Amino acid sequence: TKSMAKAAGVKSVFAVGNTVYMTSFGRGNDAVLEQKIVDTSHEPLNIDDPAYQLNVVTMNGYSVTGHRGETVSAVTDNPLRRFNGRKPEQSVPTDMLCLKPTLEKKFFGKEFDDNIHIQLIYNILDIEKILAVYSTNAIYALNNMSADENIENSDFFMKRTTDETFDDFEKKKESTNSREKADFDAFEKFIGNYRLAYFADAFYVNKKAKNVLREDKELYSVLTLIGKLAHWCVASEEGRAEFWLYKLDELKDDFKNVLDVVYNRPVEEINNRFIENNKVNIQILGSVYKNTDIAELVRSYYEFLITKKYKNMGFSIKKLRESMLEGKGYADKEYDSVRNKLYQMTDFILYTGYINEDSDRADDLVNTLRSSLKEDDKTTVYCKEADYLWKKYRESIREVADALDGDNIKKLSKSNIEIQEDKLRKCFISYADSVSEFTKLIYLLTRFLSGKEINDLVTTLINKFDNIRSFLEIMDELGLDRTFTAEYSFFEGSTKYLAELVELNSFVKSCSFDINAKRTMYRDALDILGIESDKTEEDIEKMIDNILQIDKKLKKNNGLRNFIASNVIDSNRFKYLVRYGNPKKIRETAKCKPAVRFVLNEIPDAQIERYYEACCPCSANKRREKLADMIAEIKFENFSRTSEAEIKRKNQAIIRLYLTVMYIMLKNLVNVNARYVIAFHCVERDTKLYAESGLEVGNIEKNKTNLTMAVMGVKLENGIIKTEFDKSFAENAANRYLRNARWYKLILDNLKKSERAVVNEFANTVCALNAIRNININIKEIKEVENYFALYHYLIQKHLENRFADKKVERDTGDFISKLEEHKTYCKDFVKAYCTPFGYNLVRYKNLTIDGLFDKNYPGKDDS
RNA sequence: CACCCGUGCAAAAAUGCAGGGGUCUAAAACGACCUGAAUAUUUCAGAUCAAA
RNA sequence: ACGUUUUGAUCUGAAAUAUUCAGGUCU
Ligand SMILES: [Mg+2]
Repeated sequence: TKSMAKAAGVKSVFAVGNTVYMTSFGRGNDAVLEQKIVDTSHEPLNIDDPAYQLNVVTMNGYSVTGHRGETVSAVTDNPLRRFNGRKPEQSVPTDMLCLKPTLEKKFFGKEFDDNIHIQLIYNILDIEKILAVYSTNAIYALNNMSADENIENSDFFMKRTTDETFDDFEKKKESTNSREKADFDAFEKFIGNYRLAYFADAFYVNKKAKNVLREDKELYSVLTLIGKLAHWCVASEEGRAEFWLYKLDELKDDFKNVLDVVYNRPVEEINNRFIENNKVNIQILGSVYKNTDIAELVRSYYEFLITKKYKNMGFSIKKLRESMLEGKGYADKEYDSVRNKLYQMTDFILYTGYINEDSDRADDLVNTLRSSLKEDDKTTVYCKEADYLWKKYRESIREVADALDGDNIKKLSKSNIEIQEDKLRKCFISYADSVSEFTKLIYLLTRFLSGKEINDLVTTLINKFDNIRSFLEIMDELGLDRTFTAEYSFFEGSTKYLAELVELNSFVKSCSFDINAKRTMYRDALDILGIESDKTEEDIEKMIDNILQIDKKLKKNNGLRNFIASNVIDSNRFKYLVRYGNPKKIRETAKCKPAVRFVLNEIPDAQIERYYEACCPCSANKRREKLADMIAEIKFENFSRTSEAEIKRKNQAIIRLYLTVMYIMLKNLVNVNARYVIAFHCVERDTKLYAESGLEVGNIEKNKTNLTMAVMGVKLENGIIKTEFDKSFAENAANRYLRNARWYKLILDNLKKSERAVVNEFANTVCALNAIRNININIKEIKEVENYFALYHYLIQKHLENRFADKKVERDTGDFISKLEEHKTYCKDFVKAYCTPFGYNLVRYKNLTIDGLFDKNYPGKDDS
């Protein structure tokens, strides 16, 4: 649960050399430091405004007392006495991988004698553990635009590298090699693909406006640049290529020129056509003010609208105007085509209220709101304040409202601008020249993934570049060494990368479809749904032609031909699934009932009661299985009369829930796969780390378990392990995880029964995503799925035994395929056998092999 | 309902007590004023669509 | 042949709720 230290105000307890600093929470997540402690003699910094006083300063515990919030007193622990409790009891603590000195020399110049540096090293390593989950399912989406309906095992995107340009990859067209030629033919297949129009914000250039493809010069410049990033988050790539993203200024002329255009077209759409796109709105606001100048009006309207600097004021204007407009004249039925613009002009006029005129009323209001004894005062603090405020603005928003009828907005929208402002151009969100190549690269990463996880990419990169900056204002405040090595100096600019990415968070939206892609989006509807036609592929797009017949002039009374052109093309959930899953594969993925019936457990109770009532004319256990076997056998007509029409209505009303079960299932089986992408990156990362720590590891591309042996001193000698157990190995392991005997023991037990060859397949199964990229074959017999750890591993234990269906395997592994198939669930002992390569890191090894310990949200029970 | 660490206690190898951990995993950070983003419902208005 | 009235769907706009990620404040 809670930790009473950080509830008492102690941020972190740094230890340098002999003394022990101790920090606290600044404004936000920057660190002010409270007091150093040389032993039992504390010198307090930060004299005025203390965050906590210290009571009993022992040799081991630092009992503090804090007065932020309700005043709690907690005891912290001496970092110098860590690992030295029962033995001279004063030393700096190394990290539990016992790789702290190598990590310090590798990023900075030399070793150190603190732990302020190594808490910063584990936040520079950490932006691979949160960028391999958002760069894998952005390359899973691109691998499902092949639509191969087969065993898919290609390697197109991880083959890509920015070591070559386009013009020499162009020379692989007429190439002579039997594998280089196929890759350009794999590229010819991909630029001639029509499903690139799904990602039109990064593949289409605006040139009314008729946007078309990029050149082959630049489509290669996105697929390579998004392909190198996925290959960098899965593997080692010794040399400068390991330091790839940390020097993105080393890219060629092409890749900056594609980052400088994929970033400009949303930032020039929002600046170069701002007054044009708000011309109907600025002219209202000029008419209601008439005393300010319109050049600074569109400045303070721009800070209100999109930049959103000064919009946070501690009181919700979106609730404030509604207590103002409760029961007033603007709740009519006529204003409903106006409330898009009426409610944001009304909101803006209050925003200029609480800046220019009565800004002193706002601080009165915020201080009022922090004294809520109940909630009922809040609905009469605003309504009391709106009772004042409508007396001020009722003439003004009437002048707005009568100027917003059905035809004034037509005649206002046809005027010439002639506003010619340069006070506005100061506060523009800046273009692609004064923003870095990192921000432009993780911009282009957010052009391939959904809106729930743009907001988790470019806010966990707000946080990590702010928890790197805050350490660089402690060890720079304490005079410690800070200069990174010159081949790694990316993070001096983490003060401005925090400033670029906050600017990036202000305007990123989802990757917009284009208009002229209905015809290929409609084709990828009927094979999600299984409405296949017996005619050939070159003779069914004319069906797609004559139903759409362009944007939409669909025929009248055409039945299900134009049902699935009106609703399920323009629906939200379909736009998520066809950018994500394989189109012509995920109907027969949905045919397994117990995988589906699992997935709508964590689909909410208010969600299923919308669809149970849409299909049945009552308990949520048996309500869910009533329509889990309706999503599975969905049925549509091929390409009495009451029953055969009402079964269509119960198949057309489940079509949104079907289309979101196959999204949540087909996503969460690669958020689980990205746990093993992290692990197989953090094994090839620790190979070049432990090999420089004087630990003779050896090769790892032949055998992935070589690190977790060479950490624990065990070796093969004739093809298997004949170095069995005693006590003296556990004291000589090169890791603080493998010190204790039983955790050394059972990893040694599991390592002796895991062959080399099945791990090398499990290597390029989680990295090229082949466990789920052809999921429909691998899921065909489930007896029961209880959690996504089980559903992932049965999908990965079949893919082994699908390939080890002819090859010779030894008896220890060959038990597990029999244990896989005498049941139909996954084999809980086989799942720990090939998960060993990342078994040197014990807490990664336990949390990635037993469900219950796997998931943050779903805690369970250990194995023992 | 994890792993490591420290102190306290019984014991010889581990468990109890309360802790701490950004240097433990994907995972350091109370609470209540908001903001940005999207989830999912409900109500209203609207425009298409299917069927009766 | 041609218009209905309903029902059930999508979507867009507004409001209400709950969840999640992040930072803006404050004690
Ligand atoms: Mg960490």
